[PDB]
Amino acid sequence: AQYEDGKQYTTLEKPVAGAPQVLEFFSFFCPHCYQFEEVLHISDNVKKKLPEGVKMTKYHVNFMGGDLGKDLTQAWAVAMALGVEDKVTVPLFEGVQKTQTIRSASDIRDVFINAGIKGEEYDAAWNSFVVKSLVAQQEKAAADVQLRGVPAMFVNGKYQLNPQGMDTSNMDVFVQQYADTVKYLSEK
Repeated sequence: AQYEDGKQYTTLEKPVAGAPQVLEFFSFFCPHCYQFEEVLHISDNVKKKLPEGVKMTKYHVNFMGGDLGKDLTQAWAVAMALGVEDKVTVPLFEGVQKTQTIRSASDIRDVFINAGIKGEEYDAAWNSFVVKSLVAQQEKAAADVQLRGVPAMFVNGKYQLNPQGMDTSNMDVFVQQYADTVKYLSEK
């Protein structure tokens, strides 16, 4: 077939019921994740090819960057709660991987301050139980699927994208292949 299990995707041994339709995992410490965001704009191109009625979910993970990794998972929860993902994603990536100016929870906070979120508002969110359960959700979703690597995309809790089996000569061709594969899996 043109799309084959083990080729552009793999199938989960054990499928995850009630899963978000399109579930993406990343780490701000993850070098291919940086590319996926800054250079390839994967999430955005996937969404451009997804149908009516399809929600996209993106979660941070703990297993990279030790203590700061966990802080970043809590901060991503803050971003989701405030709806400011699109203002902090880029400066968080660059702060971790490019300028390496993010070394503590306070430095993460600075990125939000600089992005225009108010101190009171960030600190209140940071300590909120709404953010606590949002952290819980990120961890649970990753636990449900044996997540040992990022970037990762799961469709309907049963298919996992396999970008290793797509051509990487051309960046634009890779992205469309990736997005077309999500669409195909979505329709499956």
